[PDB]
Amino acid sequence: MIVLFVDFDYFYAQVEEVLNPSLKGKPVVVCVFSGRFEDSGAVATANYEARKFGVKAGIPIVEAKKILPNAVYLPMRKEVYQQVSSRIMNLLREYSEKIEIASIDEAYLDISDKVRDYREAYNLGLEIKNKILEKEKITVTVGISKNKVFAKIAADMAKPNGIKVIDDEEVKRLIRELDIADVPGIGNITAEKLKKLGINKLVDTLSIEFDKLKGMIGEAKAKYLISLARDEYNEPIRTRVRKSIGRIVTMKRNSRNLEEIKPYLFRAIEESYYKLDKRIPKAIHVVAVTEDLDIVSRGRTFPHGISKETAYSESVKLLQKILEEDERKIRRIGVRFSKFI
DNA sequence: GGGGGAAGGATT
DNA sequence: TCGAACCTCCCCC
Ligand SMILES: Nc1nc2c(ncn2[C@H]2CC[C@@H](COP(=O)(O)OP(=O)(O)OP(=O)(O)O)O2)c(=O)[nH]1
Ligand SMILES: [Ca+2]
Ligand SMILES: [Mg+2]
Ligand SMILES: [Mg+2]
Ligand SMILES: [Mg+2]
Repeated sequence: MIVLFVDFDYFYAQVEEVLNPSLKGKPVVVCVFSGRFEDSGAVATANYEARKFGVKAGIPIVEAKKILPNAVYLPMRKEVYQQVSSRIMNLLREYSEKIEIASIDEAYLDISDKVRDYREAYNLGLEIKNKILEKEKITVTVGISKNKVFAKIAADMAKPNGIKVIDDEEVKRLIRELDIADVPGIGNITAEKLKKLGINKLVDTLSIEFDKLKGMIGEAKAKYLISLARDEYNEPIRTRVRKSIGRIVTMKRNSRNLEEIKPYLFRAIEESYYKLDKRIPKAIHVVAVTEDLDIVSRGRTFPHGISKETAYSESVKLLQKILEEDERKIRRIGVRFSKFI
């Protein structure tokens, strides 16, 4: 199987560049402003000029300003990036009917039936990169290998504006040499649990007792890591369908007062319903983020589709339930809809 | 013993 | 310090 993975470079910042070319060369920082104090919020993403100095996704806007006070700070315009993303995914469908759109800026293509070897795959990669640069003026990084996981790892190694092939021999080498923390799906918490069991490379999972591994990271992740270490990772490129849509907002101040939280909850429902564009959900979950950033949630599944009015009344009942069963103050409140018809 | 669904956790 | 979207206790057969 030959997999071709496409990851758009610094997507949100790059789209703003394409819409305002004078931004080119300048550190551009796309932010999510919450509405809680002057410059409260986080950096969603930044281009390379900004990342060179430490400004990256996740840090508070206030800290980014201390590092680069003269960078260009722009508010997130997700809807614009989503439209530009949908046009690039439509361009990728031309290269394969087996395509997996993993997020707004990532897609895997199974190109086994389009190329014979990695030399032909590498050329197809240049061709896709040229086609996207030509049509939308967006640079992307291409990763190629024998499965989705190594294709992504290749793209992580080659970004930005790159193209890399990790052949069978390199896959075998990485299984021995790659820090296991760089394997997709292994975040800080799992990486630390694995540094504790001694595991630091994929090959180390083959020699540890399975129940010891399973007991620490769970059955699916143990099986996943082992399958990769055995060079037996088999996951087909599958068409992905949006399974849930929702919106969670931060309130001006933390609260437990139902009538005070209500307008935020209702706005989240309004925004969520606009986004559902023709999908009718059968399940709704009210999601609260407590003052100490924990996530509490209550939901309900109906045997029928949920009308906006049923979403309004059921959400209050679910919010009341959250207030009843949890004593902490709520900071963020929202809703999530799923189980579409 | 193990489906299957609700809620919490981890990841990106 | 923001925020959108697969895996890990209990009812029930
Ligand atoms: N709002 C928000 N978005 C994030 C954060 N981290 C990443 N993102 C955005 C950037 C695009 C998208 C995909 O994220 P990935 O972590 O795969 O990173 P990436 O591909 O390097 O992102 P980019 O294209 O911006 O570099 O999610 C974050 O902390 N907050
Ligand atoms: Ca990207
Ligand atoms: Mg990405
Ligand atoms: Mg990037
Ligand atoms: Mg990691």
